[PDB]
Amino acid sequence: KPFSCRECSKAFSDPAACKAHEKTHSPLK
Ligand SMILES: [Zn+2]
Repeated sequence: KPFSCRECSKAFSDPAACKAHEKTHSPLK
């Protein structure tokens, strides 16, 4: 996993999965 959510320790292997996960820790709306 080159992409790991530091906040909630949820790592991903998809750069976009982590990107969508980024947008859920930082709400777009
Ligand atoms: Zn997270």
